[PDB]
Amino acid sequence: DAPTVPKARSCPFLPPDGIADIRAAAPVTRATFTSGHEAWLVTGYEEVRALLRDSSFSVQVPHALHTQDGVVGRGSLLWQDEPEHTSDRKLLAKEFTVRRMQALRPNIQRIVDEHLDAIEARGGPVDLVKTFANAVPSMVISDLFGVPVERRAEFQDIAEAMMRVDQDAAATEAAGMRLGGLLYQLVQERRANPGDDLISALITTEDPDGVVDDMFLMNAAGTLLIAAHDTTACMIGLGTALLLDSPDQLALLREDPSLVGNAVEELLRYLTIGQFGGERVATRDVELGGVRIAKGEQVVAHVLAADFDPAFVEEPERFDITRRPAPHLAFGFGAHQCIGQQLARIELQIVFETLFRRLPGLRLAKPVEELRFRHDIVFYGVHELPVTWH
Ligand code: HEM
Repeated sequence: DAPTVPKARSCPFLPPDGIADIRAAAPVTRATFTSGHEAWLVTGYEEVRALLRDSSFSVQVPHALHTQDGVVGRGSLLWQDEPEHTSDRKLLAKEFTVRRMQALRPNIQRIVDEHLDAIEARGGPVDLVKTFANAVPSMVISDLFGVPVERRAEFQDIAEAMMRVDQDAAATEAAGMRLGGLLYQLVQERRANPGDDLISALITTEDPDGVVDDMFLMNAAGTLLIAAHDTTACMIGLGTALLLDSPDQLALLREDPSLVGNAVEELLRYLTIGQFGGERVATRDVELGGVRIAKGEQVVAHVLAADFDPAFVEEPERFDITRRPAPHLAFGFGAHQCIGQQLARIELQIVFETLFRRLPGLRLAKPVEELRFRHDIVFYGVHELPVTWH
């Protein structure tokens, strides 16, 4: 009967003032979480950072936005006990490199431009979620996986159905089984004709050792696609809405287009999508913030609270794209820190730069209070985002 976690905010566009008092008084405390179980709630920036850094806490339940009901071992990272996590991550990171992510900029520009061509070809108003936020990220992954333009239609549909919710338990599993089939065939085809893509590169990676089999490759491909899709789509949808509901910051961006990178980092901090780190368990006794956490006890990082700690940034409640980017914890920290963060940053940069440039006078087609948020314990995004432009 530890107290329930205080609600941080009623809307992602507001400061999370509801968690401030706990963070200030007790940055490591006991709370009861939505499942009805108690765990250590960690909200201070310093302590969340120290928790994520410490391999004494192993992940039991991954970050909520990186998993689907829903899907489908070695190569998945998310659902991986140690020491396989470490070695499988090292294998994947050998080919899914920051270099490979940077190398996708022209692909990302192309994809973003293609989606905006379709949008302005039709006008006006459009739902930015269906036409853009949900569509772009899976097509970037399609390119990462070497999917021919053919070929994209099928990939988009299957990935889309995977995100769909609401779909019933069955419908949900059937979507997962179709994705599984697609990915299995994809792996066979890349074996049959290798290319310059990530899957081809893994098939051919240094593997002493022999862990990279078809199962490993399906697990990695599924994980990256699923992890990249709802996270990035949420950032695009909520980030666009937050900018549109912040005419002060939008004006600063329009006055100084070089702020796009700063704006992406501030949106990441401000929204801290998913709110919590994956639930961890102590594999040994550990002292965190002066508090003894016993082996076997659960620990939940309140990353949103950490990203609003006044010890971390000044006047944290302010949404201010002029800030020099600070090391927020929206991509985590330590061993499980987000492996796709450079890709996410690159995609959001191209997305926001192109959107606001190509659709001058972009604005909400309906007041903000009419937006409908996907919320299930935490916010997953907006259902639709009706927009117009000049
Ligand atoms: C778009 C915004 C994204 C955000 C805000 C985000 C956030 C995070 C966070 C906070 C973690 C750490 C979870 C924890 O320590 O409990 C994480 C891990 C992870 N992320 Fe992301 N992510 C994003 C995009 C992506 C993308 C694009 C990919 C893949 C291309 C991805 C793949 C992963 C994977 C596989 C992990 C687990 C890494 C491991 O367990 O070693 N994420 N992400």
